[PDB]
Formats: sequence, C-alpha cells, structure tokens
Amino acid sequence: TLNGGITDMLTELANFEKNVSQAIHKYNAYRKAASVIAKYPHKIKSGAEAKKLPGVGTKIAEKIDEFLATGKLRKLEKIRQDDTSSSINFLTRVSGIGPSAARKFVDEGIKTLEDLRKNEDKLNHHQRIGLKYFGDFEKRIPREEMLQMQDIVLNEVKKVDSEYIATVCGSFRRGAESSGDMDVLLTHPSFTSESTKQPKLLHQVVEQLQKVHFITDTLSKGETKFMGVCQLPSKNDEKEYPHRRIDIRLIPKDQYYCGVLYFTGSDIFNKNMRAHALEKGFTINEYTIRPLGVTGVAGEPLPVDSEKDIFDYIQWKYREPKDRSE
DNA sequence: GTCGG
DNA sequence: GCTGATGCGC
DNA sequence: CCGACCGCGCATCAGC
Ligand SMILES: CC(C)(P(=O)(O)O)P(=O)(O)OP(=O)(O)OC[C@H]1O[C@@H](n2cnc3c(=O)[nH]c(N)nc32)C[C@@H]1O
Ligand SMILES: [Cl-]
Ligand SMILES: [Cl-]
Ligand SMILES: [Cl-]
Ligand SMILES: [Mg+2]
Ligand code: NA
Ligand code: NA
Ligand code: NA
Repeated sequence: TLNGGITDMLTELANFEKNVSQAIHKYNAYRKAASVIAKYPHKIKSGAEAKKLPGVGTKIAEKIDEFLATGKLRKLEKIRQDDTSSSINFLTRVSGIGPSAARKFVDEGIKTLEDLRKNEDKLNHHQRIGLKYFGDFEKRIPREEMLQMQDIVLNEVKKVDSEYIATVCGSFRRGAESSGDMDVLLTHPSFTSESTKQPKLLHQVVEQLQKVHFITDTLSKGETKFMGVCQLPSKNDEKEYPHRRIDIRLIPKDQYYCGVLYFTGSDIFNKNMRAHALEKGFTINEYTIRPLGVTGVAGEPLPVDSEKDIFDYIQWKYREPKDRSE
C-alpha cells in the first residue's frame, strides 16, 4: 500500500486493456508494472524514479507523473464515463463471462445485474453459477476459514483413500491472511506420469465432497481439473458462510514438485519464472522442466526432487512460497 | 506497453 | 463422431 | 526497428 495510488491506477488500466480493448499484452504490461511497483520499498516521487524499475516504460512513466500531480488519470476519468466500457467491465466480473461474451451481451442490451438475472436462458452453465453467487465470489476468505476448509477437504479425502495427498496451494500456501478462493493440489499413487492405474480418481473426491455438502456446484469438471463451488457448514442459528470458489487439480504423483510450484503461484511469479527459464534455455510447465534444444524443441524431462531443484536449473536462488506473491 | 537483440 | 481453433479460466 | 510476450484444462463451436 506504499504506492497503492499508482498500483490501483495501473491495475485499472490493465483491466481495461483486457476486458474492453481485448489487448492481452497491454494487460500484462500494466499488471507487471503494478507488481514491480508494489514491491518497490520507496514511495515513488516521480515517473523518472519509476521508469528505473523493469516493466515501467516511457508511457507508464508519464501516467505516473500525471497521477502524482493531479491525483488521477484523465484517460481513466473518461473510461469510467463511457457506458460501454463500464458495462463491459461490470459483466466481466461474473465468473464465466469474458471480454467477448461481455461485449456481445451489451450488443444485445444485456448490461446490468437485473438484465442477467432475467436472462438466465442466455447463459451457459458456468455463467449461470457465476451469476448465482455473484455477490459471494467477490468476498475474501479469512485464513481462519481457509483452515477449517483445509481440514474438511483433507479429512474427507483421507476417508476416500488414505493414499491421497491434498495440498492447499495458491495464496494460502504463500501465507496470505486471506484468499480469493481455495486451490487444492491432489495426488494419488495410482496416477503417475507413467500411467493411470485407477479411473475416476478426481471424480471420487468430488463426489465425497458433494456427499458431505461441502462442494455445492460445478463450473467445469474433467479427469484432472475440477472447478466449482463450496461452502463451510454453519452451526445452529448461525448465518451460513458465503459460497466459495474451489479449484482442485489432480497431478501425476511423480510430478508433484513441478505441480506444487505451478499451483502455489502467484500467476505473475509463474509468468516471470517461466520466462527467465526460456532465457536460460529451459521450459517449465506444471509437469516438468525441460531443456531447449538448438532448434527450440523441448527435450526430455530433467530429474526433479524438490521445488529448489527447479530453481537451481534456472540459476535462481530459492524463494520460499511467502516470497512468490508478485 | 515494454523489452532485448 | 474426430480434430482444431476460440473463450475462459487457473 | 520489431518480434516476443508462460503454459495448459475444460467447454464450446466450426468444419468434416
Ligand atoms: C491470489 C489468488 C488469485 P486468490 O487468493 O485470490 O485465489 P491465487 O490463489 O494466487 O491464484 P489463483 O487462485 O487464481 O490460481 C491458483 C494458482 O494457479 C497459478 N496460476 C494462475 N493463473 C496462472 C497463469 O496464468 N499461469 C500460470 N502458469 N499459473 C497460473 C498460480 C496461482 O497462484
Ligand atoms: Cl495487446
Ligand atoms: Cl516434479
Ligand atoms: Cl511435459
Ligand atoms: Mg486461489
Ligand atoms: Na524501466
Ligand atoms: Na468473468
Ligand atoms: Na483458484
């Protein structure tokens, strides 16, 4: 929050480029600048000082000078007045509605919360649930609640098969005091990069979590990735808890470290680490770290037995999860 | 929008 | 039905 | 300059 004013601006500009402009790289350009500045241990005095950080160029430098002087950005002042941009930004806040669908809904006259609600028929399944829990999904989850959720998920998984290992990742693993949702990495001895000795491994877990009324809805579900909704149980006479988004990723047991690296994030940290990797001649995904041949084709997986091994391959000193929140 | 070759 | 490309999300 | 910008699971559609 040291340069919160500036970081909020950039994030607003990022969201604009992504939602309205559908300009993915401009979106990432702004988020990275915001990330880099949020990490800067000094209260930025000028755009010149900002431009020294990597990710901040000449354009963002001008904007930062304007913000510091007026306390705002004209470009944003106008954007907030443009009804189309405002409508598109709003709609995109519903899970399942992206830049394209948002713009299309607007063309059709579907622009508000009320509109969406009276037009459920025009929404696929995911959007339908996103609208259903529109309010809850914007609420934060206190670490205390994440802890209760962790307990339920681990114990229920333990009941299905004592050999399952569920690891809560995301901002939780990074030590945050509150998370936007719950991310669960899951492994089972039967599922390795070598073979799937048992079917429905993920399905069985989902089923059990639904059986105890923890998982309440499903946005999407496949053999290895579940995207849905969950809710902590409330006590007698106690108001129930908000519904929460939950992601469960089944990953080959032998590829745990690359998997937990991926799922721990942050997303920008991942983007930065993978980029640095390429420069170092390696390619990283949630399954493996491979070398880049002369041509450019990925080689065979390199041996990995800890997250640190991955860091070593790219010549980066290890960074604990708590320090990966970029 | 920013960066590196 | 399939594969491949596009949305959307992590 | 100007090309690259991480990598992938699932839902959905076009074309066959
Ligand atoms: C701060 C959070 C948004 P929250 O607390 O508000 O939930 P989070 O938990 O950090 O991220 P979230 O739940 O969206 O995705 C989980 C992880 O998936 C990885 N991940 C997400 N997006 C990407 C991406 O674009 N690329 C890669 N490689 N990994 C990603 C890194 C992410 O950490
Ligand atoms: Cl772009
Ligand atoms: Cl691994
Ligand atoms: Cl791979
Ligand atoms: Mg999360
Ligand atoms: Na810079
Ligand atoms: Na959305
Ligand atoms: Na998530």
